[PDB]
Amino acid sequence: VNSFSGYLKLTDNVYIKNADIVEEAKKVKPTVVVNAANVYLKHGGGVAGALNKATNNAMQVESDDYIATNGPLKVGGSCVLSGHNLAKHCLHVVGPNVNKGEDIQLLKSAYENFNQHEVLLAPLLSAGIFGADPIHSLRVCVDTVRTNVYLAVFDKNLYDKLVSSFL
Ligand SMILES: CC(C)[C@@H](CNC(=O)C1(C)CCC1)Nc1ncnc2[nH]cnc12
Repeated sequence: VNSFSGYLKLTDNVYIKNADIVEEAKKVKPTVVVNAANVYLKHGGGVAGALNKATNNAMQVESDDYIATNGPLKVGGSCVLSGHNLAKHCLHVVGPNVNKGEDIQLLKSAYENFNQHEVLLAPLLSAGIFGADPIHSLRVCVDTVRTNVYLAVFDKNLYDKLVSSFL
């Protein structure tokens, strides 16, 4: 039993809710919150900008030190950093950004990072400003992640569409 509430069950291991991931994280304080990161960990907008703002920019300060030491992530890759006031840990995962021309096949590789964590609160990778079809992203999630994933979908209209079209 865990503290996630109000989720709809899609499969054995995937759950979905219409929620603001920042507010969901603030209340649950999950072990892992997933950030929709880019390779530079520049948290300007979308989910990343919102998570970073909720940390009062501490996420960005930590991220800048990470990049200065290690260089950029790979598209499809990830790193574990602090969850600050939102979670124990933040798993920064880089899905492909269609608005930059990155290969959508890398979306499966991005979701594979979730399998290193038993339970996660996460957004749909490559959705929103990353330009992928969120319905495709949900399908890849269900077909790739084997650990327990709680998906927060900010837009109520999108949420209804994802549920109603789910196979
Ligand atoms: C749109 C909601 C309110 C947003 C949370 N907004 C905010 O924190 C602020 C306005 C930014 C300073 C406060 N969160 C998400 N933004 C994008 N994509 C998502 N997917 C799941 N949640 C989200």
